[PDB]
Amino acid sequence: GICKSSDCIKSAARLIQNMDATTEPCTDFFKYACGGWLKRNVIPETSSRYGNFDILRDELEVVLKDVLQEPKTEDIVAVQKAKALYRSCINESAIDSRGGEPLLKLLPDIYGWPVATENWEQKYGASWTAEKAIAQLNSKYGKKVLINLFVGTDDKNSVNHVIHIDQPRLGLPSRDYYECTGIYKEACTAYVDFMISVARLIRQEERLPIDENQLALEMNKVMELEKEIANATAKPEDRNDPMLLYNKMTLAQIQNNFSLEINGKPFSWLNFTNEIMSTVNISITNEEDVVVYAPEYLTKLKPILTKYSARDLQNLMSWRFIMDLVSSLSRTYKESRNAFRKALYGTTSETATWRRCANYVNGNMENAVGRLYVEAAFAGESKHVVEDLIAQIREVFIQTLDDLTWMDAETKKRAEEKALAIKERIGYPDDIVSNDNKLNNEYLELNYKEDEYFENIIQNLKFSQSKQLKKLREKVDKDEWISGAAVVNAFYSSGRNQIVFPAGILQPPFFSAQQSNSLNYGGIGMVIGHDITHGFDDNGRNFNKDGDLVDWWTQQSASNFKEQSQCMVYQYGNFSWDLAGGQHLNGINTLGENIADNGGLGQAYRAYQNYIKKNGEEKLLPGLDLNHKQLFFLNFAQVWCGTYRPEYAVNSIKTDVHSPGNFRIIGTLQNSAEFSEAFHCRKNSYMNPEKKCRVW
Ligand SMILES: *[C@@H]1O[C@H](CO)[C@@H](O)[C@H](O)[C@H]1NC(C)=O
Ligand SMILES: *[C@@H]1O[C@H](CO)[C@@H](O)[C@H](O)[C@H]1NC(C)=O
Ligand SMILES: *[C@@H]1O[C@H](CO)[C@@H](O)[C@H](O)[C@H]1NC(C)=O
Ligand SMILES: *[C@@H]1O[C@H](CO)[C@@H](O)[C@H](O)[C@H]1NC(C)=O
Ligand SMILES: [Zn+2]
Repeated sequence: GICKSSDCIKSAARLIQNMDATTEPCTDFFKYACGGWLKRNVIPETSSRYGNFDILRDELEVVLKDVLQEPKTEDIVAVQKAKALYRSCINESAIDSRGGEPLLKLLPDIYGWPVATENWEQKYGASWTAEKAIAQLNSKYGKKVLINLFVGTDDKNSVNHVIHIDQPRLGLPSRDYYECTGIYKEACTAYVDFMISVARLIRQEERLPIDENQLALEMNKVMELEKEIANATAKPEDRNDPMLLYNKMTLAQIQNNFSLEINGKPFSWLNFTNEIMSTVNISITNEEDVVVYAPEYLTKLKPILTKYSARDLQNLMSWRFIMDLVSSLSRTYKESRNAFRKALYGTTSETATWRRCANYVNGNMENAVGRLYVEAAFAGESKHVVEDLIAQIREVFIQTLDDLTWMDAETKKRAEEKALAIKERIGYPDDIVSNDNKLNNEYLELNYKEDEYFENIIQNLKFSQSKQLKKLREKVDKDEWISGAAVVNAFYSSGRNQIVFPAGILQPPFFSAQQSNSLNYGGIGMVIGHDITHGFDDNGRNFNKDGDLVDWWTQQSASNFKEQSQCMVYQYGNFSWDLAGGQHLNGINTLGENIADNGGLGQAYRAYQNYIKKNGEEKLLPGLDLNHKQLFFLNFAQVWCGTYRPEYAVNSIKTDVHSPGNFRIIGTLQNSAEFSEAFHCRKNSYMNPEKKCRVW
């Protein structure tokens, strides 16, 4: 009774290639499950990390290349535009011939880049106001600097949009980098050298004198300014409670409580907001309600901005925008970027042009590219079977509530209601394939010229920002997907109470109608459980069945949750990551993903046990002396096999919201008695500790 099919042999081969039977399962299951993987697969020169997910993403890019690179006679206007955008992106002849000219033509429209301008004060200094300069980058280009103003869903009224004020993103990956001492020194030095190189190239291209000493002074001052801004931002552990982050008030209250003097001019919040919303023909009064996510940042900004001139501020602001544009310019400009990416990520090589270009088109025309991808790569039978697996795991979560004693009967009822109201999205929205008209209308305003890639990306920035700002007075679309189809990932939205499984993740090793159901439950089954469990993690539990930020917990059940979850903060906090020079994981930053992993694997195992109880044991795999209980856990581990560069691991441990793959496997399996039963693990072996954490 061993499976004899081609598919079982190829499944068995894959499992055997990746594992290492010269390790004990109960000593380190990562090594046992992924030892073979780690010996075989090296981290590509273009990758900062590598694993099952990255390999599937590289393979997805090849499908996108193959469906984008050839015209077809029967292509609708949406597909033609996507293919025209791709062709403009890969034509490096046309891009190299234009040098930096497209950036030079644009710079006046953002009030210039002083370091790269002769007589900046005379040209722009007079007419310059923080309000107009920040609004312009925001409204026209989608770039948020100093003050992050955006139109988003109201946390407390999930059917409406509201204007948010938040701290902005930094030029370096996180605030920690702006210490610029020790492991960060390389990054900060490369960041300034990147600024100077682009400044030198713009000056050389406009035939201005290059004073090397002057470039250094100015760009070292941009870094000094951004050091203060970063130091003013709230830490991720102070932004992880959505109730304390929500602070609704009026533009009037804002004008009083968060006063700023910028360039010696009192900042007008009303002038700032109207500068942005006036681009979509919407007026704003002092009565306008606004969510402030970063009160303490705005307060710390006041003393900082007193010490800096318009010239100092625009040198930072314009640079933050130029950073995002370099990859759309000539070979020469991309050289300066590659050096900084090496210093930061440890990558020695630039990603293949056609890979970067496929990903750009997918990111900007997700429905058009999704349509092409699913026709090319996606079965159709997959949608039905996965919809069934989601049904089973959703019911397993609901049934599991009865076993959860630390929750009272009323909190159990509220949880079941949320679980029943979770909106599932599988593969792709049918309308991208079946409704040509709706898809065309989505991209109607977009008109791409094939010899103008830079004009094409600038048009894309205006299009996206326009669409987002003009939602302020509209209601949230309930039919909208939080992911395109050509994506190797899965998501939960607390605001929509929605789980998405794009076509990209519904392939081996996660899922196949052909592969064993033990592998399906251990792969996509655990991924389904994970994303359902996100609705009930330290963040998601604060939102109710309609995505409204409202406490549906008793004080006792809430205390109990914190108690249970605290176990997992300490468990993962005690993990020492050797690729990060033995630094400990941040148990608080990773808690959400850690709750989801532990919860998700348990839900998936129970669903598989129920599947067995009904449909009975299935045929073993040839060449593997393993039962199907063991294959479930083995596929789980192999789904998360991967490795990281020591360069982008000693840094990323402090900010990462996911645990590394090895601790995702070790952490969850340590907390599973079912794992230790399937591999008969001796009590107090590394993988079978006596203390086991659990929430869901
Ligand atoms: C690329 O651009 C060049 C220069 O503008 C143009 O002559 C050529 O037709 C384009 N080639 C392709 C393959 O699109
Ligand atoms: C950082 O901000 C705090 C107050 O928010 C201040 O005490 C400190 O001087 C700031 N600057 C640096 C370099 O830490
Ligand atoms: C904001 O103030 C500037 C002058 O500083 C003015 O030219 C502009 O029209 C104002 N914009 C709005 C939207 O009030
Ligand atoms: C490690 O676990 C111990 C015992 O549970 C706990 O006291 C400690 O806080 C944990 N360490 C970290 C860094 O989280
Ligand atoms: Zn997750």
